[PDB]
Amino acid sequence: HSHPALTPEQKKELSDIAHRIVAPGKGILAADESTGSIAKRLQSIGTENTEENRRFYRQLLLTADDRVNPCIGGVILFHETLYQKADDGRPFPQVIKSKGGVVGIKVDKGVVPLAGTNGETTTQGLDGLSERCAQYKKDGADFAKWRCVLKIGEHTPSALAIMENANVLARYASICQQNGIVPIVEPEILPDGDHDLKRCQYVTEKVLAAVYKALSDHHIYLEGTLLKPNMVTPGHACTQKYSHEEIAMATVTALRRTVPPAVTGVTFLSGGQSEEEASINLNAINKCPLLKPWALTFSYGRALQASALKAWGGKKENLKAAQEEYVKRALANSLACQGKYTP
Amino acid sequence: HSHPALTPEQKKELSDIAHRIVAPGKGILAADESTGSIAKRLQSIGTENTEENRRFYRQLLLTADDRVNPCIGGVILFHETLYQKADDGRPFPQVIKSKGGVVGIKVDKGVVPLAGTNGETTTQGLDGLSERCAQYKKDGADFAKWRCVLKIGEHTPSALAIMENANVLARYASICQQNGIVPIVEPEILPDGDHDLKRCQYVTEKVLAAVYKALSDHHIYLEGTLLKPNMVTPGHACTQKYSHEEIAMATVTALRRTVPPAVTGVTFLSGGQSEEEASINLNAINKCPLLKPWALTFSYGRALQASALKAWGGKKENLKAAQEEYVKRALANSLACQGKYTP
Amino acid sequence: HSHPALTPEQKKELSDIAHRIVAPGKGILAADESTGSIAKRLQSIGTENTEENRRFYRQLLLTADDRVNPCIGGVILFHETLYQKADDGRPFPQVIKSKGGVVGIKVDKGVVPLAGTNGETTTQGLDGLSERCAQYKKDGADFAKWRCVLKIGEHTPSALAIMENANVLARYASICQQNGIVPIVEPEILPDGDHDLKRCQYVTEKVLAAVYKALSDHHIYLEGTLLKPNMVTPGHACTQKYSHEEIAMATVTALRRTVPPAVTGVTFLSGGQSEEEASINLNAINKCPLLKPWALTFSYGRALQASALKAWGGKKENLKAAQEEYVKRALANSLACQGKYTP
Amino acid sequence: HSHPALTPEQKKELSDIAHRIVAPGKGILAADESTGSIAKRLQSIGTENTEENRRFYRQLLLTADDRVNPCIGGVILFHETLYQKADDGRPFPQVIKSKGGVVGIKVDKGVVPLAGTNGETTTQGLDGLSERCAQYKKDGADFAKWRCVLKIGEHTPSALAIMENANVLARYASICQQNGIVPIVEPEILPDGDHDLKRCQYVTEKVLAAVYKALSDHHIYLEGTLLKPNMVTPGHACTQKYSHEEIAMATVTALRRTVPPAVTGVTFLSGGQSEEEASINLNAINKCPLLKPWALTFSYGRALQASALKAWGGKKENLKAAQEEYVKRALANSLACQGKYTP
Repeated sequence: HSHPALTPEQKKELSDIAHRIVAPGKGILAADESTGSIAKRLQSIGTENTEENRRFYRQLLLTADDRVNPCIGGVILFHETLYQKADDGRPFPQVIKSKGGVVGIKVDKGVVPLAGTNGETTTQGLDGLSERCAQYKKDGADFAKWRCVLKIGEHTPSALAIMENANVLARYASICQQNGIVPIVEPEILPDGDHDLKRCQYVTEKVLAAVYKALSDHHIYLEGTLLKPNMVTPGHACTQKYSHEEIAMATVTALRRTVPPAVTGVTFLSGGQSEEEASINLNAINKCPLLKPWALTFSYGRALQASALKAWGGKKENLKAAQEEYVKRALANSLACQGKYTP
Repeated sequence: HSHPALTPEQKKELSDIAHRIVAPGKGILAADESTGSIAKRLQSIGTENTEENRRFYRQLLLTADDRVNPCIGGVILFHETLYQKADDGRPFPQVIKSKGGVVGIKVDKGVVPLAGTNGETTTQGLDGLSERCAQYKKDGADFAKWRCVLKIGEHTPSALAIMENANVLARYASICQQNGIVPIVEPEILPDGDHDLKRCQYVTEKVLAAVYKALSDHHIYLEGTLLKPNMVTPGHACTQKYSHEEIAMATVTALRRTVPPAVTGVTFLSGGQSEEEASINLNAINKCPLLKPWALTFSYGRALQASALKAWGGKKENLKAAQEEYVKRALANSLACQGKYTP
Repeated sequence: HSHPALTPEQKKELSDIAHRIVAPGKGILAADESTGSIAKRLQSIGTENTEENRRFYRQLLLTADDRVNPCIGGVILFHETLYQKADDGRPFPQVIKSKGGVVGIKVDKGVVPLAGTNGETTTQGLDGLSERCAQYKKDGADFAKWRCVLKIGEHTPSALAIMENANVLARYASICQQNGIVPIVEPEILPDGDHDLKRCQYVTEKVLAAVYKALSDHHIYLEGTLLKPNMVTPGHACTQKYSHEEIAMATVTALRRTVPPAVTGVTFLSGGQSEEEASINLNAINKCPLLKPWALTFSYGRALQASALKAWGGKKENLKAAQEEYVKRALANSLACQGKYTP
Repeated sequence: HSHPALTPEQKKELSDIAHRIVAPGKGILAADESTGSIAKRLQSIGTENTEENRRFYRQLLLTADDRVNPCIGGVILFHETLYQKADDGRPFPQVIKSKGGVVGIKVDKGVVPLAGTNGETTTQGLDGLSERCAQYKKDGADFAKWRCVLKIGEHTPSALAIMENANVLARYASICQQNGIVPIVEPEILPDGDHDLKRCQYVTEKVLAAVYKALSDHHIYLEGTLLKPNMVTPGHACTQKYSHEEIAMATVTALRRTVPPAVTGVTFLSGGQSEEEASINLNAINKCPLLKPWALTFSYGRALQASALKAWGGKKENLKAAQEEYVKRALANSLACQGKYTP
């Protein structure tokens, strides 16, 4: 029997949000970095990690020149950041919504080991997620992010890791759509190790097949979701070399064999790639001569903000300089998601 | 680990065949009717069922005017028919290949009850299927057909029926592609009963999701397959009425949520629909204002040959008349699969 | 490949605890009632719900006469209760361990709706469960309890409910055994509704089969677990009547077809049964003339403490009287789990 | 909903047969050797392979001294052998049933490669199996045998091999029980390769868990089945040495963690073990100090008939001598399945 998880109105608002985020030329900035990660990078830049340095840096990103308006379609925020105000006095959610962004938030609590496997983990944080999503929805967040991690290895990813992570993703997405928030499904496959494209493509296809079977079992409405996979690339330790067109063909091919066309958009990870290489690979993807029935765009945490971070140095007078670097990357990646970018 | 089921050459020949069959404007004639079914219909027309009446009728279909050449892309044959010759002396496989058709064959042995369920069946015939497919491949058959049946009911289709039929389909397709034959996956859902569109769409989505998960588990190469589903329609006993545009929207919607874009083409069943209604529904499908990343075309056993059969009457002098009727329908459905048909 | 989830020492301590709890003649008292439930029952008795009334009542149960020592093998506690002291000054964990009980605790956070189903729920609380189990392990708790709920209905339990609850149970048990705590798997099937034994037995077998497949997938060590199912009984609204021997035969039969013999013990729920009927059914179970390769015993929250509660009345001078009632039931159920009980 | 696969009468006849076969002290002789295998062994003995040599050899086995009556509970026959008569004139089915055996038959058609895996195979022969089982049932065969093969390897057995073979086994068993024939489920795991006990035990547990989940999904009646696994042993190429008590403990342990107690009996393979070693291992199994809730007995093709074969030499005057050897082994293994055997 069918007991519809969503009424037509709910479905309509979900699909509307999802189309706003990936609307042509637009992509997602990931500011979601937790105090641990942003602690690492603020230590890299040689500045102390304090609430004020974090807030100021995220002003540097969020307050950037209007030239980024037809670029950033959504901004993923960490919890704390939703409740911080810009020094002008506006809360960051209103700063973002004002210039046309959509607010996301990172709802997962991190990774937990799976016992009996080899270094494999699952993801955490389904408790109280519905009340949290209701609260974030009241606070202006229109989409959510959840990150599950899979590593290619000797005998890994195991069937248990794939099954379990797919199930948690689908359960997460169910809750989010019940509360009116577009889930972004992120089954990241770590580049670590030495493996050729063919194996990353094989594993990627298996993972995405399991993910969409799990989303079917949980009655997820696909027009109200986004997919956030990793580009198909060889491992860091792989000696063989691959042209960008081979990486593009492997990625698009892996997507066409799994992701059903109803999915609204596909927002790729940078995944430790070079800041410039990310936009080149994304461009090559959007130039692939196959039929891609969804929006292929970017969600870049590091690949957008690396140069801005290094150029800021933790000194406020560098502000303008820093932001300019950021703007550059944004524009570039915008061109990238349209296939019109050239270096 | 990956142990490729198919070498690049095998993949290339499979994708080439699959693109030939569904090439724009083209569809499939299903002549596959077994001696039992064709016995029923030859009794309906009031003629005795003999090898000669069958062979002659299939001449009536296969020898038809050249106006059907840019219409029929493939012809599904029953076993016996492959080994029958036209009275001109050419074997039917050469008659078909000569004017540009691709030869298929029906490889399943029929349905068997599943114990413990309510009237649910599975499909039979995986034994010796590889040797049979090698033989048919030598005899000119480039694609195969397998029919599995699912009925919507009170508590049916059960999880067991869906799982089992999906598994048998995937196993069938694996064998066929190993032998160089394009499998056509046919998970028919019977219209019998009274149920609104919404339930036929729900069930259809569940079935297709299970089918493509099973095809992923068995390492099937999707660019070398075709899908043959049934249009999403209310049951025969359903009192509520639906416009053709609603049926089209339900069908395309059910497909976009499941079938990945790599699948080459989708060839619909007529499924007991009226001879004219089939082409109207197919037209409305091809006019749907969504993005359909695959060829949507027809495989019609009855909806092509009904008028030709009735007009033939079992009298040889009626031959021309009969064939003309057939040609009409073919042309119509050709227009239908391009969206340009009007009644 | 195999990467053992547990070292031989860990396996040994788990199996030792599990054998202590179900050791012959012994069963479990469930004190785990949350402030909401115990709020209901303290309102039933006509006393205000306060931390002191709760603590005193649980003294009434835990401090009872030594005649219950070769009866209660374990005591399931709610969180708060672990940290409460008896007025003698001993913490309840030491009160229990002193007279030979094993301390359990209720680790689940309750039920959450599954969207898209009909009134079906899953269970919550896997977040931070490993740190919590480490803490409880330091505080003397040697086993954990998790309750998942399944209701028999028209088309329910659905495949999604069974799959999801089985997965959460297995994930829970994995974490608990990693921390050195014996999990008690409780897939309760609600008696609500009108259904004959045959359907409760069918559903019970399906659920337990899914549970043990899930425990196999998660690498659970079965000798270190306990099972806590519900007796197979007709629904409350079922008009047909069944002898206690039929209920016993249905229960033992459902267990022999699913639970593998490695499982240490089976501790039944009372499940809203009459206080006396629970021990009669349990007796009839232990008298069944089949081969039962595990300890069949009781975990009774209500069926032990009902008479004690009503006889206490919330008046301290009734203390002795109340405890005596409790002791009675304990002794009875002890006889019940040995098959030697008669009313 | 429940639609019982079997009526109580059917269930009763199935359980009765299954109890007759494994009745205490009794085991199964496997004569099922196909013309290919028996061709190999008749070539080993240096005799031509003809219908008459085969028939005579199977007289040598089936006509043996009455001392084997309280030993052999069932005899598995190949197809041809059912229709062969003893030179006394009695058909072999009546020869066997006369002295108290139960007739089985080998119903599988052999193994087929699974594409995309590494040397992994599935099993064949489900077509027309119901009519065949009806025929064999009319001819006196009361139980059936099906052999599926799994090899331990680097990354094998894969999830696909386990899933597929479990599904085929369950489908086979469903058909057999519908026709009134006790299926014997045989998921053989090949000893080939070098692997320690721990891995053979791990793999064995995974396989048996999948098998019984599949038998639950297909509504199999477990009291009407037998299990025929392989003893848990190191690979042939494994250098480490293991006492017979370690092999026994590993086998019984693997069984207690999977096989539910409802299963009637467990009949082990010899699996290329030495003729004497098989009975020693079986004895050690039946002496294991655990609780084994089912009959543990033998099904030995080679380990019974090796000495008889070699002693027969293909010379008719050796007949008596040959049979005596056979009788010896039978008696020994009878003692073995009671735990009372000593060498």
